Order: sequence, then structure tokens, then C-alpha cells
Amino acid sequence: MSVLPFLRIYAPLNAVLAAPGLLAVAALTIPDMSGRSRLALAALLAVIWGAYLLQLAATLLKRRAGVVRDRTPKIAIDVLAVLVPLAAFLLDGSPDWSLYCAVWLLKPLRDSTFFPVLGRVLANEARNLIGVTTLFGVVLFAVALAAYVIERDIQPEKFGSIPQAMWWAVVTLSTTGYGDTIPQSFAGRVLAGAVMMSGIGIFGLWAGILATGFYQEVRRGDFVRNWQLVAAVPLFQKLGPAVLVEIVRALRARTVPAGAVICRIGEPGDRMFFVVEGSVSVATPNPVELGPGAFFGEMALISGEPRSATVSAATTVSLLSLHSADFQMLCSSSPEIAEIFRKTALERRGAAASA
Amino acid sequence: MSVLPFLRIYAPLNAVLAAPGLLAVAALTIPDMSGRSRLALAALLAVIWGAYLLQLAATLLKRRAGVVRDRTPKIAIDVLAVLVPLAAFLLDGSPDWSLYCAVWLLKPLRDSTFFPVLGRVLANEARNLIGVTTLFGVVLFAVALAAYVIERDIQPEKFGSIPQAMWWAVVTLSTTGYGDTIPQSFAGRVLAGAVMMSGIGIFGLWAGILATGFYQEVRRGDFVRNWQLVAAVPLFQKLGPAVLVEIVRALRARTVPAGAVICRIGEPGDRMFFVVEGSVSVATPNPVELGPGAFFGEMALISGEPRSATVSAATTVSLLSLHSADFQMLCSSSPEIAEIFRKTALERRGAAASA
Amino acid sequence: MSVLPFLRIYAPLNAVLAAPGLLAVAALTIPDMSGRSRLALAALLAVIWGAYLLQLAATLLKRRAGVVRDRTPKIAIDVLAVLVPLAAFLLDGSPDWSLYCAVWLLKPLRDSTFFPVLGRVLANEARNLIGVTTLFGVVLFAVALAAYVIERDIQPEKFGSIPQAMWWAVVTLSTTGYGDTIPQSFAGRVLAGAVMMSGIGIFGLWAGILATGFYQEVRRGDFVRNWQLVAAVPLFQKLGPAVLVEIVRALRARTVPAGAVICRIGEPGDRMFFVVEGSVSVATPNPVELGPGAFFGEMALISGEPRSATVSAATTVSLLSLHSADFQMLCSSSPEIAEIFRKTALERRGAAASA
Amino acid sequence: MSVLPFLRIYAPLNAVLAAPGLLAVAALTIPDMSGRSRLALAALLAVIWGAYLLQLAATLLKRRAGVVRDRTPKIAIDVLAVLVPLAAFLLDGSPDWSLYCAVWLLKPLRDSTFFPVLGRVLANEARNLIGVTTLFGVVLFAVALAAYVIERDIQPEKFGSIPQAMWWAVVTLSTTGYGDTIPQSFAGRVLAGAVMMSGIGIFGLWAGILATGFYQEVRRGDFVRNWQLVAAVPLFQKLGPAVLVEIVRALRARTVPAGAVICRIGEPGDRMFFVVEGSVSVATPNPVELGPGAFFGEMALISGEPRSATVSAATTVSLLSLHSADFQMLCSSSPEIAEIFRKTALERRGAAASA
Ligand SMILES: [K+]
Ligand SMILES: [K+]
Repeated sequence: MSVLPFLRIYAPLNAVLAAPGLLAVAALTIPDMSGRSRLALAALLAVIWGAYLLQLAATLLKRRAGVVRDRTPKIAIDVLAVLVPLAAFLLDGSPDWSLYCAVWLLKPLRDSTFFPVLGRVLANEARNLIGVTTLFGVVLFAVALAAYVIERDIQPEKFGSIPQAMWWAVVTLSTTGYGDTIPQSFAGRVLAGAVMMSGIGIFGLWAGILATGFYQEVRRGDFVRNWQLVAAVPLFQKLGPAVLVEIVRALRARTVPAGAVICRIGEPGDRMFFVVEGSVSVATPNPVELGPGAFFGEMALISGEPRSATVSAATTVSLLSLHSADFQMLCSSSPEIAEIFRKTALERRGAAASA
Repeated sequence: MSVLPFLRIYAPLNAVLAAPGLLAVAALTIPDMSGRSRLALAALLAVIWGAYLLQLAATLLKRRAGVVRDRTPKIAIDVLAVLVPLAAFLLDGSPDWSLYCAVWLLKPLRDSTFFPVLGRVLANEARNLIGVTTLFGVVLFAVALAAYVIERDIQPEKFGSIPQAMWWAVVTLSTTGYGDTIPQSFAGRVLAGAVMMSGIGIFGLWAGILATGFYQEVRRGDFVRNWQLVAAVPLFQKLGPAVLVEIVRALRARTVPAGAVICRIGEPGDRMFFVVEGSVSVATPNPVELGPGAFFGEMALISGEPRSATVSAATTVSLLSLHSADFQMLCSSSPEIAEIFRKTALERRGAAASA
Repeated sequence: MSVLPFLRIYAPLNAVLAAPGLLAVAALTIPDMSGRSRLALAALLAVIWGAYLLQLAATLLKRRAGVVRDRTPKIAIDVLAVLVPLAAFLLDGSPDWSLYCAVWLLKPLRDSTFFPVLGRVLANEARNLIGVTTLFGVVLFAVALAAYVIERDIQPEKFGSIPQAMWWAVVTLSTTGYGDTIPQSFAGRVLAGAVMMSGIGIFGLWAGILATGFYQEVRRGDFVRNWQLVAAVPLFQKLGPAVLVEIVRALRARTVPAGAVICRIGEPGDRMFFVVEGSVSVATPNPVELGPGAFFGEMALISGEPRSATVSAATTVSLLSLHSADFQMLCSSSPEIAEIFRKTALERRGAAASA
Repeated sequence: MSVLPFLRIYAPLNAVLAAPGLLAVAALTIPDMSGRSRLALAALLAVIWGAYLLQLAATLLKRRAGVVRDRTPKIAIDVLAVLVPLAAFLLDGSPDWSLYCAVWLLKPLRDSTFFPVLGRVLANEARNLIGVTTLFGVVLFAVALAAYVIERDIQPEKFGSIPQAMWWAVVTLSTTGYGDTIPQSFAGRVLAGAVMMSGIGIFGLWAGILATGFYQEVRRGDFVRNWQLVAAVPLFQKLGPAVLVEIVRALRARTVPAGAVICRIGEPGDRMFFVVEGSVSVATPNPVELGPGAFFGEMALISGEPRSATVSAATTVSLLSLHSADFQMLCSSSPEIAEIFRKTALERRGAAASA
């Protein structure tokens, strides 16, 4: 709610071309199809192949900035990004070679930051997952066994064995309800009463495991990326020690591209930003274009008014952002600091229009 | 649990009439129907049309308070609120013109505050949603592919292609269980074991994304709307800086309409209010009707007793509200403040009955 | 994890007898049944009727403690607890009179504390629920309409009208998957991709609304019930103002009945209690039976050892409870207080065995 | 995200062998099977039987450390781990004796720490569960009754009685959608609209009950296990009282086995550890092998740089772990402490390479 994400966060064409590349698959998978577009898109693989392959060798030029780097991740596919189709092209003479379009699916995951964020936490909380994962199997076979006891007599064809019911079990436990084969008696139908009660409590916990410290990590993502852009602010020599932990939880940074709008005039002033790198277009008669290491919005927030400028992205700017309360927190947190933002709230009343 | 919401929060008839207006649709959609009520409700569209249209031009009189306003949102439908049926009335000569009753559905969303609250946060956290949204597709086709490997032999008619299984996949992944076409073999049925395990963990996270900072926003909704009604209280010059952030998280304001009841006598005193605008009916022999900028409940809370008055809404009052703990927090937070609420807790023992 | 709930929390037989009373229904609902037990349980209604009716008049003796009371809730059924079957007995001469066994279902909800806890919060957060409830209908008909566009041609019998699909919609949206009538084409099947994506995000929020401040209320239930039993402790004149809010969030009270065990000896000391009313059986050679207003466990927690006594419920005791960290919080929170619990941790080393 | 779990957390073979032991079952459960492997795995039960039985008597040697112990839990199966198959072997002469392979399922739960963690909290919050569990049945039969009212006429065969619909009810309420027997009329289909609305709100709460204080318990698991390994650190005489509660919430300990890697060099420094027992392989020209009671990472964190050593597990080490913010919290929390970690951040610049 307090951030302006722009400049094509899904930027790199390396990620873009996996998407059309795999829709290339399906038309090959279908009878009653003409050969015309059949191979037209076979080329498109050769394009994306050739294209990533065109990108490839420039990546293999890893002499740029070659001081200390750990590029096993960023390379682990790019190797396979071209080889796996290649040997697939020959040894799989039949059209099924395209079945090695299981390969580009990681290419989005190449530059999927937020995916290392995923795997990072599993190596802390999987302890829980295992004991639950067992417990899933505990509650599975403990209960999945229960049905073989009963309908083996009159449902051999469906419940004539154990795993036939373990099938029904997880479908019965995992919120699913397929609806192929269901009992007929009372006591077997009695059993289900605790099952949905269970599985929704189980994944009531188990799925809860993920978001639990995942949120910690992403709420931690809002700090680890953002204990940076701190000393750049010339004013933050005076902030207290615990002051930042209270603050930086909320603070997120994003980039805005040149030409875009930052805060349009007259729309309700709901947030203030800290510039640390780039430049702006503060729409005034004398444009107060502030470069790396500035801010604005106190004009609107201390007053609680609309915007005093159609501030717009003159350049590519590394932005921060902040709503009132957490700045009211700052105005509360220090008399020494609100003095200047009082002055700024008078300086930029005159300085916005003047030079 | 600590708020009295009254005065028709679903107030404006602009929102009310979208509801009956669209039930007007369905009777047209049905064979074996008489023409009698068929067109009777066609008029009702003309009513709601004419009615919003009656409202419309008065809205187009936007010279009232025409100083600085951003009414592209509040107008974006009202334009289309009447034009889309209109051209639909002619060009779609067949009865299907009513299919442009997809239009009024936004009219509730016109004055749906809490909907800008919705869209506000998506422009901070969609970063997550995308990488997850991809990851959904990652886990989709990574796994959805897996079934074409197998039952193409003996289920051409169901699993004779890729997307036929991507269909089954999301139904298999998204907690659904339709139950049209399901495998027959072991290994394909083996695969499902991790699927519900996945999809409930995925949306275990992904759906968790929404409520995560949505709650922040609505818990922030309880401040941004309520850093107002602060200086109106004549006592809040002395409150400490961080004191408010601890408090205003809990504080919610709502309005009560005239004539209604506020706290009935003898029912258990569980909360105290801060009046800031309006007037009351404090049921005493001498009614202590306190106007803008007052409070009551300390009589009951410091004692932990029932109510001392059938306090009732004499007028339309802008109310706040507060339970004990967060007022016990206040009584704890300052000796300078509990002195007066001690006095008030003796003044209103005599002043409630006296003048 | 830090509480000992005992003494039959499902105590009152008023609640107990609704359970067997309604199983009395079903045997009447079934052909091929003998009249023998058919009416045997008809009497059991007359028993529970007669029994609650036996209880009833003693309740109508509401002169006990008749000073200030609000018993419209506790009486609202007891009136109907006997009248509704009664007039049902005659006017519904056919056996269907028992269909007014919809009545006792509230009798558990008579003395269901935690049910007023339920309804309390809905009158603060239903504001959200409505705008979501609308939004549910927004997203309902916005999308439910989408299918009538398509398969009306070749599925008149299933998708020949609007509400036929609104049916499929919520089943398609609400995580359900019945599996009666499903499309056949591509684009209609394309549509579902955002639906489960939606409904799990919708109730990802909407169901999240309940637990959100419900947890606040139950976490508030742990205070509002427990700002009591505070001044009874003779030591809590010295606790700091904000000290309690940090503490009482964790503190829960429950009752234990006479004869039961409180903490068995030698089992791992994981918690300490504050007695405020009742008496105990501290299993020592000289039983240190401490009455209203005492505690124990510091012997085990400061040492981190097993229990020093099979402390057991001599009488019906109003207990509190507390784990280490929040007592380590206390030992941290004040040097003035750990002095005595140091002394107590030496006094009860000698006093436990001695007198 | 801040922990290195290693050394086979699923260590004990007592737990390992329940897994293969129960797959031994299913082949017996299947017609058209040869007797060859039929009894080959019957032996494997005798192995696991004999094996746990081999383990058994050594466990019955409970004279080791026989001072004060509560081993009713750890023994409650080991007794039955061998007896239940045994009497099953004879009295159940038919092959169905293996149906007492319901027995080993608890053997993983023998040494399933995190399972006592499970049951611990249910004896605090089941109060809620009951009133909800009733409320489930309230909302069950309140609504489950509703359908018998209607389709008894034209669906005797499906809805000719009460429990036939209670079946459909929970399937209709518990997110399931089996799809065997569904109504045909309007008003009965009207009813479902509030049902999924209900059941997802019910388990929206009820399943929420588990994770609620379960997370408290596991977030408490991160303290109760970790108020230990505190005084071992020679520096923690000076930490403030409330300082730890702020910290130890985040701190988790795990073990790493000998030979493994701890932090590889050049990978991004994202965390620092506190050693308290064991030894390491700090990869330097002069290995700075620090034993029980040490730490490292401040070299990387105060600088925000990669690792200065391929620190690797020379021995089995009891580790702690910590990311920056919570150490930045420490560097913030005390000037007296950052002095030494400044010195250490200069000492280990020279001491890492030197002796
Ligand atoms: K389902
Ligand atoms: K189904």
C-alpha cells in the first residue's frame, strides 16, 4: 500500500521467452493438425534456443567483474538451456524430442529473485515439515487402513485392498472430493466426520508452516535489502539505535523509470518518499529537482492536504516510501528531527515555487 | 468487538438499486415465460436507468465545492451508467441487449470504500504475486506435463494431449475435485500425493499474501482515519509521543444515528467511548447531555460494574470506542491522566444525577 | 500449552441432554421400523422436556439475587424450550411434530460462553464482511454471467440460463467441485484458471476476517477475565504500570476440581502457577498446603529441574498458570521482585519438607 | 532461514524401520500374487520385530541413569511393539494377523519430539475446540435438517431421511464436493449459498485455532530449548534483563555433524553463529579453530561482505545462528557490546590469517 513498483519488474527477455516458447509445445501434441504451423514453431524453439544461445556465450564471457563470484546458480541452466534440446534433437528422432521442453521452465527461475527467498527458509523449518510429513502418513495409514476393514466384502472392485483406500483417503483428507468410489454403509461413512476435521486442521497447521516465517523472511526482506540506503541519507547520524528497527520493517524501496509520474498533484497526499539516487520532475514554476538523497511529502502530511506538485520521474530513481503514522512515529520519536521537517515544511512552501 | 456501527453503512440508494436491477435480468433468460412481467421489469431498468439518470445530471453539476477534486473515479461509471444500456437498446435489437446489465455491477463499487483499500495494496505486494503466479505456472506445467507421459495409450479420449491434463491439474491442485476424468494406473495416482500437498501449501502462501498486509492496511485503516478526532479532545496536549501508536491501533470510530441507544443501563459495562461530535441522551433524572468532545464509561470500568445510564443517541454522533485494557493501558500509561479520570469518576457520580 | 483445564467444562446437564435428545429424532425418520423403540424415545423427549421443564420453574424463581440482571438471553429459549414442542404436539397430529426438535439446538448455546464472544466481534468487522459480501456477489455475477455467453447453444439442458451457472460458479469458486455439469469447450474452460485463483484469495481474505480480531478477542479474553485475580495477590502493589499488559496476555486462569493432580512429582518442571482461591495437596512429609493467594514452581524453574512435589488438587481451586520465559520476563523485569523469589526459592527448599 | 539443520534429524533406526515394515503389508492384501515374496516380507516383520525386539531388552535395562525418570511414554509401545504381533501370530491363524501392523505406526511417534509439542497445547485451547465442535454440530443439524424438508417427495432414494443429508451436509460444508447425490430444485440449491460461506468461515476459525498458539508454542520452542546455551557464553553477564526476550525469539540452535561445511567462503555473508560446544575448521592459512563458546560472522556483517573463511564442521558442534538485523539489534542495543565486536572485527582480520 505504500510503494510505487515500476520499471518492468518482469524485465529480462531471458524470462519473457520461456512463456511463448512452451506454448510452442502443445500444437505438436494434437492429431488432425496441419504441418504448416507444426514446424513454424519448431523454429521458434530454435529462435529461443538460438536467442538464449546468442545470449549464452556473452554470459560465458565471465571475465567481467571476475574477482569473487558464485555463479553456479546463474549458469546451472544456461549450460542445459541449449544442450538438452540439442541431444534431444537427434537421439529422439520422433517428434517427442519436444518433450524436453521441460527445460526452459527453470529459465524464469534463473532470475527469479524471490525463489532463493523460497528455498532459504525450508532449511530452517523443514524439521517441522518432516514430523508433520510423517504425521500426515501417520494419520494417513492409521485411518486409510480403517476402510479395508469393512467394504472388502461388497466392494472388492473398489475397496478390495489397502492402497485403493489410501487413494480415497487423501482425496477424502485433502479437501478434494473427486467422487469416483464412495462407501455405502453407516460406520464407514461415520469415519469421515473426523477426516475433514483432521485434514483441514493438519494443513491448518502444515500449510501454515510456510507463511509463518516466510512472512518473517519477506518482512525481513524489507530490512536486509534496506539497511542499505541508510547512511546515504545525510541526516541519519542522529537516529537512535532502536529507532531503525521500529521503522525499517515498514520501509520498502523500489525503482521508478524515467518519464513516469511519482505523485500527481491534487490527488490525496497519503505518503512521503525518501530519494537516495536519481532525479525527479517536481512540477512547479521553478522545478525543485532534487537529486540523490532527498525527500518530499511532509508538506502534505503535516497539513493532511493534497499534493503540492505533480512530482514525476525525470530519471530512473531508487525510491523509498513511507506513510504518515510511521512518519508521525518519527515526528513523535524525536523533537530534534521534527524541527527540521518543520523548517522544511516552511522552506518548501517558498522553495517549491521559488528557486 | 469494541464498536457500535449504525446509521445504514449500506446507505446510498445508488448502491441499493443495483441489487434489484440485476435480478431483473434472469426472468428474460428463461423459456416458457409470459410476456407480462417480462417487460414489467424491463421498465425497472428504465427506472434505475432513469433514477441514476435522474441522479446523474445533479452529479454533473460539479460546481459545488469545485476547488480541487479528483472525480475520475466517482464519474467513470455514471457516464457509462446510462450510455451502455442506451446504445445497447438499439443496436442489440434482440432481447440480448439486457446482457449489458454487466454495467451496474460497478455502481456498488462506486461508493464502495474498502475497494480502494483493496487495490491500494496490490501495487506493493504484486511483486510477490507475480513470482508466485509464475511459480504457479512453474508447478503447473512441470507437473501437468507429467500425466501426458503415461495414459496417452489407454486414455487418448481424456489424456490424449497436454492441456487436457493441465485442466485436471489445477482441478487436482486447486483443492477442487470435479470428478470427470481420473487415471487408472498406479504411478499416475502416485503423483497426486505431492499435489494437494503442494497446492494447499502454495495457496497456503499465495492466498496468505492478501491478508498479510491487507490486515496491515485495515489495521492501518484504524489509524489513518483516526489520527483525526485527536486534537478535538481538549485533553490530548499532554499525551506522550509514542503513547498514541500504542493506542490508536485499537481505536475505531463509527457513527450512530439519532434516537438509537448507545449503552443501555444495567447491561455489563464492557467499554467506554470518546464523543467528539454530536449529542447524547444520558438517561438520568437530570440528563447529562454532553456534546462534541466528551466521554463516558470510566464510571463502570474503574469499578467493573454495569452501566450507570441508558446512554442513547439523541443526535447523529461521531463516536469513538475503547475497552478497558487499552484504557487500563492509559490509566497505567500516566499518573497525570488517571488523576482527572479519578475525579471524573467522582464528579459523574454526583453530576450524573445532579445537573 | 500452559493451562490445566479440569472440572467438566461441559458441565451443565442442560447442555448435556440436547445431545441424546436429538438422536431421538432420526429413528422416527425411517421406514421399515418397529413401533417399539419408536415411541420409547418419544418419551425421552418428554423426559428432556419434563427435565428442562423440571429445571424451568426453578429458573422462573428469579427472585434469587434479584437486584440488577439482564436475563433475556438466558431465558429466551427456556420459554420456548417447552412451549414449541407442546403446541407442536397437538396441531401437528402427524408424527412430523418432532420436526420441532430444531429447538433444543440453542440449549447448548444457552450456556455457551464463547458464543457471546462470537457475536461480539461481528458488530465491529461486518463493515468489511458486507463490502466483501457484495464483492463476493460482484465477482459472482461478473463471472457467473460469463458462461451463459457460450454453452447455451450445445448445453441448453445444463447451461440454458443464468442461475444454472451461478450454481456452477460458487461450486467452481468455493473450492468445491461437485462434478455434475462441466463445460466442453476451450474458452469456457480457460475461464476457471482465475476462479480458484480468486475464491481462495477471496476467502483467503474473507475467512481471514474472522480469525483476525477474533484472536484479538480471545487474546483479549485472556485479559478481560484476568485483570481480575490481580489485587488478590498481596505482592502486586509494586508491579509497574505497563508491566501487566506485557504479562497478562499470556496468563490464563482455569479451575481444577478437588482430588485431582496439579503437578506430579518428577515429571519435567515446565510451568509455575499462582493460586488465588482454594487449597492444594503439596506432596511433602509436612504438606505445605497453601490456600488462597499463593504460587509454586520457582523451585523448579530457577533451577530448571523436575518437580519437588506431587502437588494435587485438595479442593476446587481457581488457578492461574505461567511458563518460564514470561516469569523469566518477570525475573528480568524487576530486581525488587526476584529478591523474594530467590528467598522463596530457599524458603521452600526447607519449608517444603519442614512445616 | 537462519539455521543449518544437519546430522540426520530423522536419525534413529527405530523410526526408520516402521516405514519399510508397513509396505510389507500391502502385497499380502492382493489376489493373483505368488507365495514367493508373500512370505519373504513376512520375515521382514520378523526382522523388524526381532530388531526392535533386539533393541528391546537393552531398553528394559533401565538401570542406566536410574535416578529420576518418567519412561511410561518411551516404553508404552515397546511393550506392545512385540506382543501385539505375537498373540496376533497365533490367535489369528488366517493371514489377517498382519492387520496388527497398525502397531508400528506409533514407533515413529515414539521418538517424535514435536508430537508432545502437539498434544501439549490441546489441553489449553480445546475449550475453544469444544464450543466450536458443538457449534459445528449446531450448524450441522440446524442446516442438515433443512434438506429433509424438501426432496423427500421426489428423492426418497437419496434424501429420504435425515442422516442421508447430514452426509451431504458435511460434504457440502467441508469444502469437499463428492458429487454422488445433489438436489434438483431451486430453494434447496438456494441453501448452499451460505454453506460454503459458513464452513470456510468455521474452519476459517477452527483450523485457525491450531496454528494460533501452536505457533506460540513453536515460537516458544525457540526459547524453552534456548534459554539454555546462554550462561555458557562468557559475555552474557552484562546483557540487560529484557534484552534476551527481544533476541531469543529469533535464535534457534541446531547441531551440525563432523566433516560438514558451516559457511563456505565467498558465498554471501548473510548470518553469524554462536558456537557453544564442539570445534570447527575455519579455513585459513593458520586455522583459527575455536572450540566451545565462540562465534563468527561479524567480520562479514559489519562490512556486509562475503565470507572470510570456508568455516566447516570439524566435529559435531552445537550451533546457534543469527542474521544481521537481530545482531544489528544487538549492536544497537548496547554501546558496551559493540566495542568488543568492533575489536573482534579487527582482531579476526589479523587473527584469521595469523595464529
Ligand atoms: K473440493
Ligand atoms: K466431485
